[PDB]
Amino acid sequence: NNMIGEIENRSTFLLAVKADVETQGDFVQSLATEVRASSFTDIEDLLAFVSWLDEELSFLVDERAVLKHFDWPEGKADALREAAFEYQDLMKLEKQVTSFVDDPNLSSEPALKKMYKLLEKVEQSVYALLRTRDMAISRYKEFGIPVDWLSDTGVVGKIKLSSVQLAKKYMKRVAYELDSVSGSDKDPNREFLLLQGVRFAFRVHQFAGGFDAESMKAFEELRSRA
Repeated sequence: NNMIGEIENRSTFLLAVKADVETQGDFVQSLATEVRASSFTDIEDLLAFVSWLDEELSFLVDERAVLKHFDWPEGKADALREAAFEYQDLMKLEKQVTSFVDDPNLSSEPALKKMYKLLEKVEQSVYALLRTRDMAISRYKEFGIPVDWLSDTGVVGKIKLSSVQLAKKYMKRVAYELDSVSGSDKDPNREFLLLQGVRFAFRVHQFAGGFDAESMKAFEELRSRA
């Protein structure tokens, strides 16, 4: 008895697809024209375009089924969408890092774990980018899509910079916990905690490619607690 609902719905859907193909034809063609012609030099303008494109296609009952019947630049549309998504994703990431707060209500274990996961997420994102970037640039260049954001001096550079800020917060936490109570340097919990500090610092340093004065002062301050 659910099958009657199913069948009705399916029927209404197929109907709607014939409807969109027959009454929204030159609309679709208008879109395809706009997509083919499009080019950009700043990724923001592309974002605006993709936003517009999504809103427009959202008027088709189903992208796949309808566009199937038209001379539709599938490759370029997918690439536009992809670049929009990737850049937005990387930017959400840089923001999450720069504005990360280390909750004073958390004890050292969960707080440091949070920072560790954030670091792993950053590392994976950037590594994925670096391994797909050449290919992507080739493609995008062909399609008129900005690629400067993919360069070492684009978003990945920004993320690398923000990771150093993360290092600052991490060492701040380690120093703080190491001061909150007083014990001997030979307590395996305390030694371990100190080492977590140092290892995280070094991991970030190798990742980003250097520190600032402030980072450095924190690193020295830690390495002089041994």
